[PDB]
Amino acid sequence: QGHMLRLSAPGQLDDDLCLLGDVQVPVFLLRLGEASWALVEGGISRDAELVWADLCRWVADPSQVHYWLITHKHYDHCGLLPYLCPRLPNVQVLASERTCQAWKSESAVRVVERLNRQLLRAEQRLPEACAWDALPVRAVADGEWLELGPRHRLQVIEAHGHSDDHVVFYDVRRRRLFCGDALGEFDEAEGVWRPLVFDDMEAYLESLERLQRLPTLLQLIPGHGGLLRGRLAADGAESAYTECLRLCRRLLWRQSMGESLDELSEELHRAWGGQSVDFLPGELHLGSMRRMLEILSRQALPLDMRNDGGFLLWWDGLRSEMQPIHDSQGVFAVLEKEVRRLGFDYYAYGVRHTIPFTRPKTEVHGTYPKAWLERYQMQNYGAVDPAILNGLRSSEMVVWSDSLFDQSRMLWNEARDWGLCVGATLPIRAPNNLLSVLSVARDQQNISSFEREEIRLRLRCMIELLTQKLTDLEHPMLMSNPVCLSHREREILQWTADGKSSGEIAIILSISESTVNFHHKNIQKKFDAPNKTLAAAYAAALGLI
Amino acid sequence: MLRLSAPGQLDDDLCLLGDVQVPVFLLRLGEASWALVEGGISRDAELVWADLCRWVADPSQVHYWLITHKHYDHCGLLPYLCPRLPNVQVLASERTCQAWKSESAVRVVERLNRQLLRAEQRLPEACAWDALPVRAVADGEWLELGPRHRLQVIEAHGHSDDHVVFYDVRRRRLFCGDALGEFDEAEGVWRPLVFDDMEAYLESLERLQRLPTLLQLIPGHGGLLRGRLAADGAESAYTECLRLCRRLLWRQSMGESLDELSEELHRAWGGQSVDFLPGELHLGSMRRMLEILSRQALPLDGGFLLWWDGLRSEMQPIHDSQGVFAVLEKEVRRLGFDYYAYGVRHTIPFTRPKTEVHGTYPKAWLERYQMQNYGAVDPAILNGLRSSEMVVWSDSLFDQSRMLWNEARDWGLCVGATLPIRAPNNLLSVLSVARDQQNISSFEREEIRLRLRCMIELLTQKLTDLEHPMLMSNPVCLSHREREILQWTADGKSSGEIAIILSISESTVNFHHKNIQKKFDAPNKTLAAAYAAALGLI
Ligand SMILES: O=C(CCCOc1cccc(Br)c1)N[C@H]1CCSC1=O
Ligand SMILES: O=C(CCCOc1cccc(Br)c1)N[C@H]1CCSC1=O
Ligand SMILES: [Fe+3]
Ligand SMILES: [Fe+3]
Ligand SMILES: [Fe+3]
Ligand SMILES: [Fe+3]
Repeated sequence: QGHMLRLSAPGQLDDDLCLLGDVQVPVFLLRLGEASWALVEGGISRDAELVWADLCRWVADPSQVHYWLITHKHYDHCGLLPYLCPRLPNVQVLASERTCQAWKSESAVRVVERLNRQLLRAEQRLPEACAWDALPVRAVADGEWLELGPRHRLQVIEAHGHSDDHVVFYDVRRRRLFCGDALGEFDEAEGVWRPLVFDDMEAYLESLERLQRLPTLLQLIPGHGGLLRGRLAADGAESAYTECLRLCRRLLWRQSMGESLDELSEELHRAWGGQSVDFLPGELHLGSMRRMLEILSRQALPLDMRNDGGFLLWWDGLRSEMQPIHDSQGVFAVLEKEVRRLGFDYYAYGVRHTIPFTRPKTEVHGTYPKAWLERYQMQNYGAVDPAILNGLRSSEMVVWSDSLFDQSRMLWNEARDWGLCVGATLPIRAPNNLLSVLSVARDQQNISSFEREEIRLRLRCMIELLTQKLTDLEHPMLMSNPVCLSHREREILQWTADGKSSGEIAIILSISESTVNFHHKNIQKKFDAPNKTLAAAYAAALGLI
Repeated sequence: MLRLSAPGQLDDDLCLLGDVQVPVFLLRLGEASWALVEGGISRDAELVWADLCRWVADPSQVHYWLITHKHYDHCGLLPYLCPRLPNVQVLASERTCQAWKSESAVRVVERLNRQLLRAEQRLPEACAWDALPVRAVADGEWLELGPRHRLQVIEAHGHSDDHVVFYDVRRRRLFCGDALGEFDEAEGVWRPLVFDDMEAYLESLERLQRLPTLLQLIPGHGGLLRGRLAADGAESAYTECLRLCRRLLWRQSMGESLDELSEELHRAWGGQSVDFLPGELHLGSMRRMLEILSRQALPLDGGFLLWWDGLRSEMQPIHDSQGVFAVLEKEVRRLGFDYYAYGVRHTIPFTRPKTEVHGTYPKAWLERYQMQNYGAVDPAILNGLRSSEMVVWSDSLFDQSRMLWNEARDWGLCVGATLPIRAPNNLLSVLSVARDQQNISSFEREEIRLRLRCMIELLTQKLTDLEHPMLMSNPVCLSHREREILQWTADGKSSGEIAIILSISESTVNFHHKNIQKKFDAPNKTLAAAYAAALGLI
């Protein structure tokens, strides 16, 4: 440990972690147990004999290395594999499907080897290498839990943007993130991030957005520059997002004055290239500056779908995404997409009708575990569910909390058993006396106050738009009871619900009492009602009069 | 172009006078009424004056002069051009007016302004600093400058302990002085200018992010910004200030002195302000800002959301309804409208449903409205019975009730909108906003719609929490037994079936029916059931 904020020296960094080789292109070593080890980041080819040396100072046996984690495919994060895997018999390489496929293409591996060979020292000779498609690889998927060791459980997270394959690794026990290049190149002289967007900007920014939601970080480890800790590593993701949008503002401003991509590429190179001269030929750095300046000019918002440039932008984008939809399932799909973008796992949408007064129908549709739907409806938990009933009394969102469920212990216990441990519920009353409710749920993160206030707005807008579209599509869940009254029957009922008898209506409307009672009979027939009272009460409850 | 930076007209009501580096802004309030903004530097006195005589036929028509803060580069012209504007009121923050009474502050200003003359110019006649025709303004004060110029004052301490900014709500135009910083003409980003307090600087930028989306942003240096640059101005300035904070903290964690980064910043920034700032004061101000930042920066080991947080914080502590309505007025005028209304439509009597209203239209039109019971057949209110979408006022909407629309137009209520919401007790509450001369432009429409939705939600919540009478409904209370009996009767059950299900006698049940009727002043069971359903009681 130290009082420093950046640890950037070969050797030990934490009670389970070591930096091997050159701090510029480090390889990280994890002690999963007494005789079990793992590696992280693949570094560059030319360090093969350096890295090896350092490794043998900590590990008594290379056969005890069982796993090697690789963020992405670029030549500077997989160059050591072909040379050191022939020495690590028990190792599995772990990479994203795209990465494992990239190692099978002759073209990509040829690029990798050309760039890695450009990096040898004076009269350097390379030790024997094995085929790229001969590596002992096992592909991983987004969200997969890697049970490396008893105290090393790491989650895979897709972080496309930097490249079309990039992934990062979250050690949740120590709140430690291996982020590779997805945040960029850390400026060692200023303390800010240098964006590295080399495939897609929307995906880059959406990835940084999804990463801002992780628990507060204590340790942040990019592919270059060592390990960051404290505040520097806690607000890392937000800081990378900020610096990317700052470069966007710079580029767009310069282009509004008439500058070319190459011009700002040369300007940026002048002030940045100096850091990566040891492992990156200057011309590839300039070309990457030009490439990223290409993408930014393509996808950045000018200065005049759902995304990044302010809230109103997300609002209009959501609306525009929902206009062409003529199929309800797609409506629900878009809603799900935005719910996940908020940071939750499941959601639900419920409608509470006002009748029958003894047992008011409460219909539900969502994406909770189907078995929970079976149990919920089977035991009709939906009658006195606090999340829905709060809407009868308040227009505020209700964040799920033990105190709120004091009256309904069984429901809360069973929902907790199904993973629905954290969530929130917003209510809104449609203009037809209906109680519509929108709930969101996740597994392990409690709603922080700030995110609570954020949610309230985003969910309000989503549910407000959703009910509108479902009314335009006449969904069966909302259709309640399709009853249309004629103008005459409606005003007859308007009088009757005010207490008038057949005779008084006959007088007032200037028609006969027989006509009025026949109208009453028709009205009854529509409501499937046995008398006038049920018709009047349901019509009042349904807003028809 | 995206940045307008040339002397002369900038908009149909605005002109830039003098040097774009230290500009002075001119507003045409009317045919023979004008106003100024920014006090510039002394040495431009004869330049600016020239340009002024190109636009104003008579110098007596200049009636107001607005001053952001006391720095020498925003008040230097006053002693020299106020002697030429007989009818002008200077408008400034109290601290500024006090600074003008202290001999020391005026001496600093005078020395720094003298440093900037050319070896040729002679000084034109000048008046004393404590003799100026000054009028103090207050944070939030409404300045009814002109028929189409209603500007609000906003306190923006931080850059200096007195800084204030001015917001034209009609044009969504903000004069911000230096509270956001010095706009980088070569890069398009903000350079922080923190010369008094960092917390106040950042809180000022926060309060400014809460304004409606900006179309025109006018700092003390560099001209007028439009488009995206003006929308996220406050957000970007906030961000760049925190970026400088982290740069400083990192360098200090490596063992650098402030002098090092101060000289760096001078080398890379001072060139912009060489014409109006002696280089050594630029280095010293960089050092001052880096000192303040090093003092207050946190050690180590989106505008809409801000508006929302601010409104809530403003409306929770209030426990008296009149103040609630007052806050509503504040935000409505801040958006750019003149009057508002809040209405409640009860569901009964079904033939003559009570429609109560509270707002700020001319009392005579309310007399007229109720006199002709316009609340029954007002289309803006009736749209809420079938839709939760906002309604922009339009002839098609009012084709059905032409008389009401014609008379409302006669009173100036020519442009407006109305939002509907359903309180949790089956009441239809609606919120309207209105002005006279400007049509609702497309982008501001959706921004408005959203803000109105939020405001009315919180309003109905708070007034229910305050137990207002207009929301109060017919006071009838039932117990579980009689309530459940009514739940059964409203489901179509007869007296006998109810008695069977509840395990009591039928005489008991019909006597219960009488109980229920007595409260509603109802003649039979049907009226009771319908009113109970309409009131949400069963
Ligand atoms: O969100 C709601 C109201 C609607 C429930 O929607 C559901 C319930 C089960 C299956 C499905 Br699909 C949707 N209630 C919360 C309370 C805590 S658990 C829960 O469902
Ligand atoms: O805003 C409403 C509803 C009426 C509420 O306004 C009023 C009416 C009387 C006194 C007061 Br205060 C406010 N209607 C619109 C329709 C077009 S003009 C108009 O006022
Ligand atoms: Fe990379
Ligand atoms: Fe890299
Ligand atoms: Fe200033
Ligand atoms: Fe200034």
